[PDB]
Amino acid sequence: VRWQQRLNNYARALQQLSLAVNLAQTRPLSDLEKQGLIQAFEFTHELAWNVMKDYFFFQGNSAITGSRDATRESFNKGLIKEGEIWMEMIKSRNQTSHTYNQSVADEIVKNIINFYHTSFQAFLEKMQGLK
Amino acid sequence: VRWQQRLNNYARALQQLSLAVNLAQTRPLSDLEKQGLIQAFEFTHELAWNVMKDYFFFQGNSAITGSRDATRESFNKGLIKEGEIWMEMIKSRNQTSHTYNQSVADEIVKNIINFYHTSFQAFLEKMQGLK
Amino acid sequence: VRWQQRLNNYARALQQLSLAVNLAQTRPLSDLEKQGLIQAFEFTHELAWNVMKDYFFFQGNSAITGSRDATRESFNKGLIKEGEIWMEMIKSRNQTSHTYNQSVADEIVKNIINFYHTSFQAFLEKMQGLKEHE
Amino acid sequence: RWQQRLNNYARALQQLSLAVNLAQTRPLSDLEKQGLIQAFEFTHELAWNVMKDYFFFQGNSAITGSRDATRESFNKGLIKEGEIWMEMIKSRNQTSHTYNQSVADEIVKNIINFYHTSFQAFLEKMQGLK
Ligand SMILES: *P(=O)(O)OC[C@H]1O[C@@H](n2cnc3c(N)ncnc32)[C@H](O)[C@@H]1O
Ligand SMILES: *P(=O)(O)OC[C@H]1O[C@@H](n2cnc3c(N)ncnc32)[C@H](O)[C@@H]1O
Ligand SMILES: *P(=O)(O)OC[C@H]1O[C@@H](n2cnc3c(N)ncnc32)[C@H](O)[C@@H]1O
Ligand SMILES: *P(=O)(O)OC[C@H]1O[C@@H](n2cnc3c(N)ncnc32)[C@H](O)[C@@H]1O
Ligand SMILES: [Mg+2]
Ligand SMILES: [Mg+2]
Repeated sequence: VRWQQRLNNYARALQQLSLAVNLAQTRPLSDLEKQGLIQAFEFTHELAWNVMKDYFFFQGNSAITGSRDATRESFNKGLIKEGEIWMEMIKSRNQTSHTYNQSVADEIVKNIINFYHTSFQAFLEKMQGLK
Repeated sequence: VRWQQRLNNYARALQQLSLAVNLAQTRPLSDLEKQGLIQAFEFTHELAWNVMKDYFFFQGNSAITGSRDATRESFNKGLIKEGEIWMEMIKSRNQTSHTYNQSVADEIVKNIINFYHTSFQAFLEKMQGLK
Repeated sequence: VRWQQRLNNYARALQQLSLAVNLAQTRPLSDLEKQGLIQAFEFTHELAWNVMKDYFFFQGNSAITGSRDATRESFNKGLIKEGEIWMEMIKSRNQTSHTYNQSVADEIVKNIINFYHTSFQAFLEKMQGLKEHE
Repeated sequence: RWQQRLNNYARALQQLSLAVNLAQTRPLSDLEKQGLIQAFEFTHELAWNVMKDYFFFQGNSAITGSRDATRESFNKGLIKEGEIWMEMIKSRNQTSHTYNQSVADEIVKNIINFYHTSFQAFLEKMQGLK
């Protein structure tokens, strides 16, 4: 029940992230649109690890508390394949207060486009199949 | 001095937020640009309350635990005038994981444009006068 | 065999749970003893579904992500008979943080004594048999 | 609201306190030792959720789980004994193994000798904060 509602909101959020990633593949993003892509990454990643946590609670695991726990357990049980990429997302979340520096904003944007988006899509497909 | 270094970065972040606020006064923002305005609010507010915390720490106050404490102390010591607006900023910060919903995003955007931008400008002028 | 080694630990855990259940059939438990019965249910259920997961992995099924997956597969394959009871166990596990409320503690304790203990014992017998025959 | 979470924390801690007091007066049975561990687990779960709720009230919505909450509470002075609060998380992670008498005895020892006092200090600190 609760995990499937979270999954639906995750899909909605990721759809907005995907639109921004597809726009970035068409033309360069403005500095303001880059900040918007980073915000879409923040709300998509937040939903994603909460889908993990909710799913494991549905499975009867109430030991997961945070995003690192949820990510580790997802890798251990095969919900994700790229454990290191998902751990890197947590590091990127911890940098978003520094994106008023163009170099930080560019580096997060590159990781979102080059790695995080496809990982989000794979996780969505995996959880939809479990649902 | 740390709080003055923090203030210089606050000024750079506020300059970026102001570009986006001034753009929003002249035409509708796209959905992605709205999220970027929210991200610029996030990094500008995070710098602003850390200026407050650093400044009061430099004056010998070590009891500030977070942005609400910093805001309360700034109101009591005259660093801000619009106490309720700065408290509303904290409520906005705590909603940013929900900005994939249009109702939420448009509410934060409206507050940034109508109230927070000028409150940030007033704080910049106050702190520069202390520097 | 890994699932058989897990089974031995499950049997040891269940022996401790049974001591407490049989004490609870004899006199009322104190509030603290009720918390202990809940903790023994938690370590016994944890072993039980890991026996399930281990067994199904040995059989060729590696798609089990946690106790609900394990319980569904055990019910489908006949390792357990009372599917609703084992699913209620998962709801009780997920109530663990709330047992400082006396009504929650009393509810889980009632379920452990009236339903879960029997199911744990039947599963032990079933898996012991699978060491020797199908 | 963090203050309602704090009220529940105080209620849970009162139960743990009565169990620790009991253990100071006589040996606990094996079943009572498992109960003491369970009461530690629901008290610790409330404690780090107080920490998370409090920092959310302060405007920090980045804290996710118990390690984050404990680290931020230490950094901001809500707790002083960071090592003990980090040991509590280690003990929580051992919960499935307390049917081994040596595991249970070790957690019980830490609850009585260290965790109870730290829980009390944290209650006092948070009460002072509102
Ligand atoms: P925030 O505290 O995230 O950033 C402050 C640090 O970034 C350095 N920095 C980067 N880019 C600049 C420019 N253009 N001007 C001044 N400082 C900059 C600061 O030196 C801090 O280390
Ligand atoms: P996130 O977990 O913040 O959102 C989940 C809940 O948001 C509500 N919701 C769904 N669809 C919308 C739209 N279009 N606008 C505003 N809010 C929405 C539902 O209650 C979700 O469960
Ligand atoms: P304590 O466990 O009372 O913490 C208060 C919050 O937990 C929720 N709550 C109490 N009891 C339960 C059960 N049995 N299941 C799920 N959630 C529970 C309250 O609603 C408070 O939010
Ligand atoms: P039971 O859960 O004891 O399973 C038997 C095996 O689990 C390992 N084990 C026992 N106790 C612990 C703790 N405290 N932490 C991690 N692993 C544990 C041993 O390998 C047992 O033989
Ligand atoms: Mg953001
Ligand atoms: Mg327990």
